[PDB]
Amino acid sequence: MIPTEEALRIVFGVSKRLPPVIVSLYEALGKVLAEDIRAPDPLPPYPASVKDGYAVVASDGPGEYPVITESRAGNDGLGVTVTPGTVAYVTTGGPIPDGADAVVQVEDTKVIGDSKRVKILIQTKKGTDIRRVGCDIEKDATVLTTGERIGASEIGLLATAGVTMVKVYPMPIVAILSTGDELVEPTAGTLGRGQIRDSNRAMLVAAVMQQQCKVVDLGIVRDDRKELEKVLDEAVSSGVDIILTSGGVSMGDRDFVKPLLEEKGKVYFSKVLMKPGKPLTFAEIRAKPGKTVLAFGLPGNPVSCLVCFNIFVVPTIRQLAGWTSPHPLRVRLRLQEPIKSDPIAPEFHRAIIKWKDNDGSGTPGFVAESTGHQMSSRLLSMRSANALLELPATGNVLSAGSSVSAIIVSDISAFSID
Amino acid sequence: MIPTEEALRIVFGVSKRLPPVIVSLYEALGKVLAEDIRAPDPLPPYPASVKDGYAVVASDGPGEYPVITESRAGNDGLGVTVTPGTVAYVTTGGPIPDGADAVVQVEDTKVIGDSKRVKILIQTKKGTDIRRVGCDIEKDATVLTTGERIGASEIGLLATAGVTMVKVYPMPIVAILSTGDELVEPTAGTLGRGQIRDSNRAMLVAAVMQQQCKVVDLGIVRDDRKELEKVLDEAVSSGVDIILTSGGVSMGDRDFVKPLLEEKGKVYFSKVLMKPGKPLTFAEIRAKPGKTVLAFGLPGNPVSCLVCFNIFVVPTIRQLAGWTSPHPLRVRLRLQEPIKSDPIAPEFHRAIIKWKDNDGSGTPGFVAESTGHQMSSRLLSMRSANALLELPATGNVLSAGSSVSAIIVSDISAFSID
Ligand SMILES: Nc1ncnc2c1ncn2[C@@H]1O[C@H](COP(=O)(O)O)[C@@H](O)[C@H]1O
Ligand SMILES: Nc1ncnc2c1ncn2[C@@H]1O[C@H](COP(=O)(O)O)[C@@H](O)[C@H]1O
Ligand SMILES: [Mg+2]
Ligand SMILES: [Mg+2]
Repeated sequence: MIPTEEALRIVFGVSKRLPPVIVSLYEALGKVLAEDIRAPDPLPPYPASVKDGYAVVASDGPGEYPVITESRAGNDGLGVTVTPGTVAYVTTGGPIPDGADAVVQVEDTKVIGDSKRVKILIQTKKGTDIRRVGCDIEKDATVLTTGERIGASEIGLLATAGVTMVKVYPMPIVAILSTGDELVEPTAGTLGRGQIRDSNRAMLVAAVMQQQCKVVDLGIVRDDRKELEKVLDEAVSSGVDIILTSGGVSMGDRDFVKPLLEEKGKVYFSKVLMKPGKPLTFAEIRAKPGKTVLAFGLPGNPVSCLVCFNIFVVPTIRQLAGWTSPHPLRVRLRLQEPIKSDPIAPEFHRAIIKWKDNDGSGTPGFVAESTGHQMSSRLLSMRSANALLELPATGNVLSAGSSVSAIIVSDISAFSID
Repeated sequence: MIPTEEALRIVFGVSKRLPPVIVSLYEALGKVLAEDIRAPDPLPPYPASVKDGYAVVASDGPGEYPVITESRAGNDGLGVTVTPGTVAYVTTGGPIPDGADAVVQVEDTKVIGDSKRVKILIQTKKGTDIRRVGCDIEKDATVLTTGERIGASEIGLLATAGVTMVKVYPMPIVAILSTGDELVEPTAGTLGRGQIRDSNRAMLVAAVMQQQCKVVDLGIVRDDRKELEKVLDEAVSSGVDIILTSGGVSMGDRDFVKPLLEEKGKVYFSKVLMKPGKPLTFAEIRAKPGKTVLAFGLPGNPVSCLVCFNIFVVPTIRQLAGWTSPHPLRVRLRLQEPIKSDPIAPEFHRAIIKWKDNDGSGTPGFVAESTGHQMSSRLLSMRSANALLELPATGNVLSAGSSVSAIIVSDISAFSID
């Protein structure tokens, strides 16, 4: 039995970033860049107006002037020189004609006569409301770097730089199976004696889908050593990067996941000091030429299964996908109610957290409510839980208002407000 | 010109939740439930062992007993009665045979002889390590309610309850187009005079994809009133729920988005007191029978375009998708450097935030670094920005260490740690 901190260090040290691939612009969204991106031309590539108005010679000052050209885009005003005593109409983003050195916004002008004459109402300064060439992005500047995750603004920067095929780290492909003679499919209606619906598989498929990985659903496997070996061998040779099993890892006489992973590869650990999730097994299998496949023998209890996924599998998926910061967000928060910690193992207590203007202490902060009974068979304890409170193994009652560390397990930008 | 708080109230009051649909179990992930879900049978539906060990009559106490059956799943031990002086082998999740009232874990037992006899080493108590029928979920209990967002544990609860077709609120379908005679596709190589690559469209497509909505990409539209009217009429009749345009909303003589939205429907506002994002237009159009279509005339400047999407379009998508809490997460944080606020409009200053063990004041908390120059044409100011600092319109220099409100715009569970 090892502490969670050691089990995580072992998984981190074994897990390796996947080889990079080339994907299309929209396939790059959510992925980590595997190359730097440099601007092939400046932004703007021409001196551009910041305003709708008139391009002027700043030293002319207020007065009435003829409008000698109009510039909105492309070749508008090409070959025209704005000289002292003239002006040109411009729209925001329009190229500034040669000779003009400032822009006066349309609100500081007045059209005169029934042609093309305008009264400039202010004294402007050279460079006003003009974006010089390369103002926003210089030619050859690095706009994105290796190791940077691609979000909507990074997609915008790739499109600005004319990059439509991108080198990125791919997401791992994950195989998932359930084990047990007591399981039936979730489509089952009336249950026979000693049967339950398989809930872990669909839960894990959804959890892997939220991590943006492809899923290989290998179904229900019975408590038969030869049958489980065949499905594991088929998963290892299929090209997946991670295999997730659940169940078949306790102390029963038909629990074959641990001995099969010891036979096929290297089991680094099979027991972790934590509440819930004690029988977690982690192994590295080499596929026959070749490549490595990581295997997590997740506990069968629905709570322990999801908690082990959230703590151990999520950072592994991220490390394989090239994240330089794969750890989950940990924050400090105040308890809204008393919680008894466990005397033996540190507990990952499920909670519903929210940011409050007053966290109970007079300053704003996160607060947590327990999801109720924490029994590992009670999947209702995971319902709505956006965090796991890290309770040390003291056995004491942590009073309401005391502070604890919490791992945030669901989209902090999708948090329901107080 | 109206404040952002009013513009948001107007959008909220006009935006209506979409009609619910029936989807498959994995299509339900990320969606909001439009019906309550009740358990059709208890969990466990039979008295189940918590441990691998032996089912006993608690009052027998320590001693040597014959093993009369073995129970792991289904019909194992059906018709067998564990009487005083006997025991049954059980695995975790196995049905407890009739007559047995407690389980002694295998670590508190010893197999005796070369058949089927075991020594119970402890005095157990009635009910120990047994999950009674309905312990985790009672028959007919409500396990999920209308208005609840479906995550991995909620998928697990639907599978537990045997629900594979779910009534949910769908995501809106969003049409997106860019406007401008100066734009070229992002595939363009060498740019001609007065041209830039269209960056807003791919940025917005990515931003809508991150919100899990279907995208209708309507391409680049030129600064021609008849051409833009045709594309808007085609978008309105196509069945989309939201139309996003960018550009063509400033003070130029070829900016037709505002007058076209006034002609086609009801424009509620066209100017907002904010930095950046002043020319934001919002309208409601009725499609010819029928249904309503929401239109956002987003500003052309790349920064203003994305900031307006993050503040106004994200909560609208969420409201249409049935979220009861569509507002973004707002937190309080300390500045890592001084920032000058604007004297006229409240600014949405882009920042990179992280949670620190010491936020500078001695207590843990969020801290923020500015992304640098905030000019609305500088898309590099959005790069890596996971928050918008809400700076009031005071014109003062907010010193390093002072506290501000911040809107979190990117997955708080994907935050890079300190
Ligand atoms: N799709 C786009 N991508 C990048 N920049 C744009 C886009 N549309 C408009 N702009 C720029 O945003 C500014 C305002 O545009 P507009 O409101 O059309 O005058 C101008 O500098 C445009 O060149
Ligand atoms: N796929 C599954 N869905 C729901 N419960 C499960 C699943 N697999 C195992 N269990 C339960 O988890 C507990 C531990 O399983 P095991 O480790 O196989 O003994 C038992 O109560 C099982 O019935
Ligand atoms: Mg089992
Ligand atoms: Mg334009």
